[PDB]
Amino acid sequence: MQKIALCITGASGVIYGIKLLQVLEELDFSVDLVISRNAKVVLKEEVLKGLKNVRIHEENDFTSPLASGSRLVHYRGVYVVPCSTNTLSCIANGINKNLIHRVGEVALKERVPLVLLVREAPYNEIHLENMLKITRMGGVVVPASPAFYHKPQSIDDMINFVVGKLLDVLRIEHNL
Amino acid sequence: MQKIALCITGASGVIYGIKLLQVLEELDFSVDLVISRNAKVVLKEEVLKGLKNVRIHEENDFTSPLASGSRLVHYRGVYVVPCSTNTLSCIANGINKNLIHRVGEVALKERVPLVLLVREAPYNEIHLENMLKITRMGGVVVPASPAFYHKPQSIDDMINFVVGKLLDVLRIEHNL
Repeated sequence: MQKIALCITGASGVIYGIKLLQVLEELDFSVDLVISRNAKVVLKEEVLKGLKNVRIHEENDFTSPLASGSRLVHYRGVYVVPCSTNTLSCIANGINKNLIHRVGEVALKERVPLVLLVREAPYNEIHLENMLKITRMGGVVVPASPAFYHKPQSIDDMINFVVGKLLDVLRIEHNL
Repeated sequence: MQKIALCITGASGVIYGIKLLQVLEELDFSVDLVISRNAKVVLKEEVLKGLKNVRIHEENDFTSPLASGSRLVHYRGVYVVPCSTNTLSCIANGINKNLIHRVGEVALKERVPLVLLVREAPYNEIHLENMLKITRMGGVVVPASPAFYHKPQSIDDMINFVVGKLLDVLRIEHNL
């Protein structure tokens, strides 16, 4: 089973990251998870898990294997779901305030697939240019914009849509 | 009561445009509506209205008052909800295949507020640059990315969120 890196930042829509995490486990992926403090509060205002093969890394722990290119090059990809506008900026500018930012920088320099789920509205020029820079650098930017193709009925149907889009980015087969 | 221009293009999420239309009427706005053929099919695969003060214009009718700057300068703003990637491109490049594109060009040259609701995923560089050009030109780009701040329960709660964001762009008071 391959390795996947998943970072969850403090932005509205932390649920997308939870759902993505659950699916990766179900599909038998060894997940290395990074959860920001900002993300912890959000999932509440918006822990005990029976999930398998998940290794958690402290958002402040730069000794983490994920912070080493030599280690990261063996992963199938890196997800930052959801990716706050702040994290988007930090990665686009190479400013590293936490492990998550570092992992983005490592993915970029090691050319490891990097996927971001942005959830903001409206967009200002900075948001657009940061996403453009990520994109031009090989990264993939996915806005949390569910569609109505499949005639969704619940919020759950829209979450799965976005999660399915994220998995398709890395060609991971699924049934959502 | 002021005038509002609303264009609905063929893109997944035509529902956002329907909801926005209903709210504008309820808030007592004289709405000039343009509906693409592409949009008609979509709302089905995804007419008889008891709505008041709505004047409909043919997507191909360039004689429409909306195609005249002298007329458009008196509107509070122009909505293109939802705005397909094609329409986004046409307006950003000044290519006019239909009335809707023309109205975007008129709004831009007459500096009439222009608001677009984009629904696409993932974004490629073209999508980003088109949105950036619209933005730099004074237009406002709103991605159809509902948030979970208000703890939504139904798809309806997410539609209202996005619709509320669109109204806030033009400072129109509402209770959604």
